[PDB]
Amino acid sequence: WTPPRSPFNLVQETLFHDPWKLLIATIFLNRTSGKMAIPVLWKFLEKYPSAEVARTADWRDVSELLKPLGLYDLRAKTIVKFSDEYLTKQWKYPIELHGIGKYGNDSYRIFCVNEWKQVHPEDHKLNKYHDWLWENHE
DNA sequence: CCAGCGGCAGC
DNA sequence: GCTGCGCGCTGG
Repeated sequence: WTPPRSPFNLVQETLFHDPWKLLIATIFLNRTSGKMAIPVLWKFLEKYPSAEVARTADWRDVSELLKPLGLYDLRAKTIVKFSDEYLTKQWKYPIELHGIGKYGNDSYRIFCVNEWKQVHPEDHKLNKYHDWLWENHE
C-alpha cells in the first residue's frame, strides 16, 4: 500500500514508509505550525534516526531541539516514552501508544496501512487529503 | 509593540 | 469535558 501524493503535500506523504517517523512528525505538529516544526524535525531525525536511538535519549537534549517550537518539556518527555512504547507494546494502532491521539492515529490509518476509507479525520489538513482521496479514488 | 494562534494526557 | 503545556509568527 502506497498512499498517493496530493496537491496538499502533507509531510505524511513522504514519511509513510516508516511509521515511527510519521508519528514523530504528527507529535511535532501538535499546536505547532508545520513551517516551524518540520525544519526542526529533520534536525531531530538526524540526531535520533530511529525509535531504538530515541528510546535511550536524554529528554533534556530533545527539549533543547524543541525549545523554539514551544511545548518543549512535555513533548520531549512524550517522544522518549512514545518511542519506548512503540517497540515494547504490541500495538495494532498507534493510538494505543503514549503521545498519539486521534490525529496521529488517523494519519497512521490513512498513510501507513490501507484503511483510509474507515477513517473520519477532524484535522483540517488530514480532511483536505482524505476528501481528495475519496474524490480521486478510482 | 501586542496579543491571538498553531494535540494530547491527565484528572 | 476541562486545563496545562509554550514558542515564534503574524497582522495591525
